[PDB]
Amino acid sequence: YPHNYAELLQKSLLFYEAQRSGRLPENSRLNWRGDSGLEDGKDVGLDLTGGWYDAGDHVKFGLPMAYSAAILSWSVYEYRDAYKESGQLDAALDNIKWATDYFLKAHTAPYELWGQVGNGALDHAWWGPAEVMPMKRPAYKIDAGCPGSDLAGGTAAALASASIIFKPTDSSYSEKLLAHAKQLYDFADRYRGKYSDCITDAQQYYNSWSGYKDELTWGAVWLYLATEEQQYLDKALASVSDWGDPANWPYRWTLSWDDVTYGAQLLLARLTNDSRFVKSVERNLDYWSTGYSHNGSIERITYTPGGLAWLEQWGSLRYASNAAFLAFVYSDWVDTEKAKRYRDFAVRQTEYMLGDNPQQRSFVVGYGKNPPKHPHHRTAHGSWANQMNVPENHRHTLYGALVGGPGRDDSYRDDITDYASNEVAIDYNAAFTGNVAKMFQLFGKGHVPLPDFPEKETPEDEYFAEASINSSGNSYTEIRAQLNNRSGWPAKKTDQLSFRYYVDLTEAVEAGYSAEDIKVTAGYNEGASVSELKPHDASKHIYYTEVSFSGVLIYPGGQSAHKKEVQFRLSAPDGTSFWNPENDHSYQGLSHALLKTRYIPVYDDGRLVFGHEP
Ligand SMILES: OC[C@H]1O[C@@H](O)[C@H](O)[C@@H](O)[C@@H]1O
Ligand SMILES: [Ca+2]
Ligand SMILES: [Ca+2]
Ligand SMILES: [Cl-]
Ligand code: NA
Repeated sequence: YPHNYAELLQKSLLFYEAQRSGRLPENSRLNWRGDSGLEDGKDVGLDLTGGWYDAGDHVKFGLPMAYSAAILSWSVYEYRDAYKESGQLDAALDNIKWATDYFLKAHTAPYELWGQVGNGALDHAWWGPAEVMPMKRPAYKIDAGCPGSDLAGGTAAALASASIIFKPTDSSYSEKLLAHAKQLYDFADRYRGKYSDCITDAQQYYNSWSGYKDELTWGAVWLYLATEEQQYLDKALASVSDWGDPANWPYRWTLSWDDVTYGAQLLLARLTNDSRFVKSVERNLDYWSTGYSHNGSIERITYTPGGLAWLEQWGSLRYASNAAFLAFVYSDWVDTEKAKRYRDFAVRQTEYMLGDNPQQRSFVVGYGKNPPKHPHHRTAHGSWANQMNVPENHRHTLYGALVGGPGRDDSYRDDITDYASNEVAIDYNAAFTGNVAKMFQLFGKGHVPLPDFPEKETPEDEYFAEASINSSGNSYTEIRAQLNNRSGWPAKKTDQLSFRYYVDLTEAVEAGYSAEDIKVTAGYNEGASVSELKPHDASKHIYYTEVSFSGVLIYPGGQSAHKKEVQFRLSAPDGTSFWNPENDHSYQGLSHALLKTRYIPVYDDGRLVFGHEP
């Protein structure tokens, strides 16, 4: 595949735009996303709208969100020129500001931080698009009486890092980010604890496995980079004493949403050249690349036969991308032979996930050769039936998403239910986005992004009636209709849907009758009101009944949620024999099987959204 790293970086940022919760701006690039989570924080009297959905679900998990914004800001701090020359600096700042704007709302008071919106079990029990979520979305906080030094520390890092990269274009937003970063760090430092002991729902999804000692160091050093005030470098270095004996610092994992030791020690290594950090960084990167030499033996992470450094089953590419980012950043600083070995490791790992692998395919949705088609993502899939296999293919392309990837034997299945293969997540793309920036710096000369991308897709039929003839005689027609909301461009809740069924009364007028002699009556009914005949075109004796489901919520969120049924009969007086459905507009093409018809127009709040009037 002819790689284009400006296009790739463009698409990675587009993934974060697909993860946006809240009210979306009118110039949003993704026409299949709409307003969602508009009531986030309403149960606690707060505007907590905005921010990112974590993955293919709709929980706003604060700890990996803070991590993701921090790593995204980190890469703009290291490679601002790459972002600029690829045309992606504006997009990168705009996407990071979505996250940091939300952190500013969540940081309601200096020692109070809202850290989750959405309950994991309630959110994950339902499969559908963000815009029509039907369940309650409770908000959860840490504060001084129930703290979270990891969450507060990591969010402080996100704000402090963002404050640096925003200073050139928006100094007063930078200063606001910085001021909150200092407050959140003091919260994390003064009130010690794991956030998942206080937002207990988080234990089941983003448990604080590593504790908070790494985020305290991470938040402090980012504050030092953002202020150059010695007090924060001292605090960072002092916090490192809680890491224990430097000879026992862990090195077999990597930078992740839970463990930022690897990021903090790297940053401190560049600032101090202290052997504690230099050796710990190189232990980790040796283990990941050519092997860590214990003088005696060589210790190395598992590699797949295809060449992927493979940490564990879930998010294997995320982990290799995370390691490649540390390698890239360290190899831009260190002067030793390590710099070459680590740089080659990072390039090779990045080339693997971009297509150079035994599957011969890109693992980035919408990019490269044979990319993943079924990422585990509710809104991009666009189900109206609360079913992962309906529709059989995704309605929307989730451009830029790095999927979980292969197992330790390079095996991989592009299947919406294969979570280990096809999970997508904001933390998955965070370091990866920076690596793409680096790949553009290294190999992207003359690469330009895609103009006016993506093109808006023509929607499928989103609102429509399926209708059938119950029976029809010489004095009546009885219709069965199911009114559908299968919206996806974007999905939308509708509670003011209606339709009109049109008839021609010429044969009635010729027999000496009029619309006054036709009675329209509802039978089996799921909350609809059925009107008597109203004129559409009096000169041609065209009339319609208005069938209204006013106040009934219909939405693409389940087998029963997406449709409502009404059966209705149009009756001439009993014993008359003039009634003729064959010239009736909305009778055309109907059979006795329920079937979509374009001749029963559908309306939402009075606005025509489907079908044709006579
Ligand atoms: O299980 C790993 C262990 O390996 C030993 O060689 C180290 O001295 C320990 O610090 C470490 O915990
Ligand atoms: Ca931690
Ligand atoms: Ca007729
Ligand atoms: Cl349902
Ligand atoms: Na497909």
